[PDB]
Amino acid sequence: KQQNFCVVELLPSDPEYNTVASKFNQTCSHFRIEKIERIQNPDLWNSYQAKKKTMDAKNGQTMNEKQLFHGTDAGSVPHVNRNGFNRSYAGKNAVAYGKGTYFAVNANYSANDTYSRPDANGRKHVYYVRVLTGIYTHGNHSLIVPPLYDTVTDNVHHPSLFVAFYDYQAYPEYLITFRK
Ligand SMILES: Cc1cccc2c(=O)[nH]c(CS[C@H]3CC[C@H](O)CC3)nc12
Repeated sequence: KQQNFCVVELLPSDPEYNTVASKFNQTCSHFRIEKIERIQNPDLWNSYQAKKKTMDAKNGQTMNEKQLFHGTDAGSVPHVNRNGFNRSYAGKNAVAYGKGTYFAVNANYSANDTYSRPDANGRKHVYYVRVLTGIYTHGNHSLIVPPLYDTVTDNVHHPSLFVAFYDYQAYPEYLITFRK
């Protein structure tokens, strides 16, 4: 009924393409990028920005937003484009640092075939996501919510991973379609 969306392909000549490709290529330059798409979900965006506003108000100097990677299967792409990373989708993720959605600092982490499952045509899907990491601590497998902390990480001093527990904590801004 809501969180309708549009999928807008970036021209390789679009500055936004150059920018996403760069971050991706820090760790995944051995992959070939077929396409980069912007997900335009105004309802999902506005919800994310409301959440951001409240967090920015409470965490003081903290830079609350990171751009992180999320590998998924072709079949979850329409679900994530509409709903973002909601509670039912969290159920589908691993549970190492809690029951939420997992995002990687580095693309190579997400580019694994366990996360970005190659589809029937060998294409893999990694979103480049705005995540409200805010104030985070070390996570563990029992958590259904953060212990509140905004997110949890594998390593507070040197994060590789973040887990978000709340709806509207992440915006799936870009979808990278690639192959081996
Ligand atoms: C646990 C974890 C650690 C690090 C990175 C990721 C990441 O990048 N992606 C994912 C979702 S994996 C996806 C879930 C839906 C299913 O149907 C297809 C597989 N998890 C991650």
